Parts: sequence; structure tokens; C-alpha cells
Amino acid sequence: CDTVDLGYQCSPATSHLWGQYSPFFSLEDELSVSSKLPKDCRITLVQVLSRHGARYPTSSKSKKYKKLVTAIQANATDFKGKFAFLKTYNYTLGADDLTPFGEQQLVNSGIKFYQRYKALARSVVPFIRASGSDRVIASGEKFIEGFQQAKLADPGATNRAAPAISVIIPESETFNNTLDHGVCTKFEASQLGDEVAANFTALFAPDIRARAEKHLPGVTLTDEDVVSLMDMCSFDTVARTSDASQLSPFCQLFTHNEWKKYNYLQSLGKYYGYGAGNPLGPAQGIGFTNELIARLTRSPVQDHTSTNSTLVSNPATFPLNATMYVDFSHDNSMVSIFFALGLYNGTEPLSRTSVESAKELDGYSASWVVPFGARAYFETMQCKSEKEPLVRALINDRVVPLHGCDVDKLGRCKLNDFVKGLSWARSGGNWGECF
Ligand SMILES: *[C@@H]1O[C@H](CO)[C@@H](O)[C@H](O)[C@H]1NC(C)=O
Ligand SMILES: *[C@@H]1O[C@H](CO)[C@@H](O)[C@H](O)[C@H]1NC(C)=O
Ligand SMILES: *[C@@H]1O[C@H](CO)[C@@H](O)[C@H](O)[C@H]1NC(C)=O
Ligand SMILES: *[C@@H]1O[C@H](CO)[C@@H](O)[C@H](O)[C@H]1NC(C)=O
Repeated sequence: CDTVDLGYQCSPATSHLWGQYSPFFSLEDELSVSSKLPKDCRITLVQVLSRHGARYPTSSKSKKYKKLVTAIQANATDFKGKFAFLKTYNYTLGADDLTPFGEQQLVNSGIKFYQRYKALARSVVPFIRASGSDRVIASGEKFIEGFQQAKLADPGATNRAAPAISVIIPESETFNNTLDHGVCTKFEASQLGDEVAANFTALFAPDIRARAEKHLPGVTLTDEDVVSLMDMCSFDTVARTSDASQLSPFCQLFTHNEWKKYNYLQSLGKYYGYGAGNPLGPAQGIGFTNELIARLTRSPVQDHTSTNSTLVSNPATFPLNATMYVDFSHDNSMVSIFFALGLYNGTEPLSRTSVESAKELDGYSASWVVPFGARAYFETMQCKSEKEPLVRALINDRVVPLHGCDVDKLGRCKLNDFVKGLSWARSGGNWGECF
């Protein structure tokens, strides 16, 4: 179901419509040119930004879910049609940790990285950091495991030492961490994403609630419980087998039309939570953007947002010449980073009353952009076509054409043009508003 190259391709009419809880699916050639290395080009640097893999719900949501399943089982006088399974369903999900399927997605991601960049990766041990969350660290470890699986199988690799995770950045409201938001006080108090999500859920959940209630006489559901039962389709699917080879019984409770509403609900929460919809959302990605610019230009970091000046100024924790960098993060920071980088500056503000496809949204959606196991590659390449290095961004294998610079038909800008166009981030954006 899940493969190294394509990601997850089982039940795609449903499993690609779970927003950030979809398993990564490759978007190669989707509303995009090919991601292949263009003719007469050589990659000279690649930064990877990866989310952790498929996981259990957080302890908070896992509690909520289990409470709800228990109340259904306590309350229902019957379990009719497709709801019959709920009679005997045993809630066994954990909390926070990767599932075994999620571990394997990250090993696959490491294999794909080595294969895609084999020319470089044969001699390079990437410099790796993870945000200090156990599932993020564990994802980094499984990605290294995959990368080395591939590397040791290639008799042409010369530099075979395994990479370590060199920096684990603490997650704290008081620690400047560019791979997880937390310090920007005002933004942390924002309720906008949640209010947009609740207001949208109020539009679509009532029909589904009526229908679920009709099949579960005795039960009363809130619109929130509707969304919980939809969330359980992805969580149970990624936990119930090691290879996510069995779609959860929760999934068939809801129609394909309803899945496209759920998918949009998730795109809404991320856009108004962390993307350009939130007035401080892209500011959360400034720190990483200035770290990437330092890496792309081989120059010291210039930033006063969420970088830590101790960590960026020591080459042990922030080398400027490692050629391959891999950083592990979370969905919501990755959303803010991609928007800080201007990669979604063709996406107009999301309708809060109609579902717009990732195509009307210029390739933006939570499942296209921050699935479980999401990855972005930011490449520099030297092409016979040009003196200057050219930059390209790939998000889940979709070429996402750069904004703010003179972009070509392959989605590329010259490096210094790209960096000049990132003037908002380079100047610290509206980070002052945090305080
Ligand atoms: C910066 O990182 C140093 C090194 O671990 C740590 O002592 C300090 O508290 C961090 N400061 C902030 C604000 O993140
Ligand atoms: C939530 O409820 C109503 C829907 O009409 C709206 O006027 C209010 O502003 C909403 N909050 C947000 C952020 O949309
Ligand atoms: C942490 O970030 C704030 C800007 O948000 C800055 O005032 C402070 O100097 C930073 N501290 C470190 C150690 O980077
Ligand atoms: C993207 O649009 C925003 C909002 O207009 C602007 O602040 C930013 O500079 C643009 N980014 C790029 C890289 O063009």
C-alpha cells in the first residue's frame, strides 16, 4: 500500500482526503512539471524538511476518542448498517507515539532521499536536527535507518558513517526553536484557526450527525463528535495493521463527498491557524527561513525571531557547509515555514463556505502539503544553462514554483534572486507583533 516512491496508494478516494492525517502520497506531476533533475543539472545542496510519520492521537485527543467510543457503546440500543462494527469495537490506540506504519513511512522517506540524491549522498553524511518531541526524534531515527539501508546497499558509496541527529531542539514556550512554534506570545493566544474550524464543522456536520444518530438509536452526538469519528478513520487505519493495509471500519461511515468536506476542514484549520490566514502564522516560519537562507548562501544566520543565537553561531550545532541537511518537525510549523517562504503566494484566502480543490488553491491543501510523513526538498543545482545556482522546492514531490523572484517554467529561481525576494522574512516580518 505504501511504497518508497509513491507513498500511500490504497483506497485513495478516501485516504488522500484526511488532511494532515493522510499518509504521504506522492504528488509527482500533479498540477506540476516533473520533479526529475533537469538535463545537464547537478544538485549541489539539498535541505529536507520532514514531518514525523503516522502516529496515535495526542493523549488529549486519544482520551476524547476513547470516551466517545465508550459512550456510544454504553448508550446505543442498536448498531445499524455500517455502524454494526461499533458494537464490538475495542479502542486500543495509544497516545502521541509513532505507529509501526508511521515508523516505516520514515524509513521509506530515508530510502527515497538517498535514491533521489544518490550522486551526492554517496559521499555526504547529512547534518540532521529534530524538534524535541519523541515522535519527531523517532522519525529522524527511522529516516536515518532507511537512508543507511540504501547507502550500504550501494557499492558506490564512499562515506558510509551513519548520520546522527546532532541537535535536538527543546520544545518550550521559552526556548527559540525554528522547528516548533512556541515563543510568539500573541500568536499562541490566537483562537482563529479553531473558530474557523468550528464554524465550518457547524455547516457540514449536522447532516452526518442526524444520519449517525439514526443508525445508533440511544446516542446523542455533537458536531464535534462527528469530527472525532471521522478522525478515527485515519488514526485507526494507521494503527490497526503494521502496513496500513486495512482501511478502518470508521471510514465507510462517511461518503466521499463528506471526506472532501473533512479534507477541507483540515486545510482551513491549517491555513487560518498557521498559514497566511492567521495574521501571525507566516511569522512562525521566519526563523527556519533565515536558517535556510544561511545554508543556501553559506553565510551566517541573520535572524531575531525564533532562531537561538547560541545554536546558530556554533558550527557544531549549525554548520554552514554540510551540503545535505535534514530537519524533522511538525505539521503546523511546516505550514508556517512554507508560507514564510512565499511558496503559497498564489493561493487566495480560503473560502470558509465552499470547498475549493487544491487546484483552485494553487496546490495548497493539508493533505498535499503536511500529510503524515510529509517532506519538502529545497535544492540548489548548477545547470549548464546558467552560471548561478538555481533553487527549486518540492513539496511531497510536487514542484512548487517559487514566488518573489524571476521564476522559470521548471519552477526555479537563481539563488540570489530567490533570497532577495524573501525580504519579508529577512527583515523579521511582523514578529514584533508577537509581543
Ligand atoms: C538558547 O540555547 C541555549 C543553548 O542550549 C540555551 O541555554 C538557551 O536557554 C536558549 N535560549 C533560548 C531563548 O532559546
Ligand atoms: C463563527 O460564527 C459566525 C458564523 O456566522 C461568524 O460571524 C463568526 O465571526 C465566526 N468566527 C469566525 C472566525 O469566523
Ligand atoms: C530568542 O528570541 C527572542 C526574539 O524572539 C530574542 O529576543 C532572543 O534574543 C532569542 N534568544 C536567543 C538565545 O536566541
Ligand atoms: C508573499 O506574500 C506576502 C503577503 O503579501 C508578502 O509579505 C511576501 O513578501 C510574499 N513572499 C514572497 C517570497 O514573494
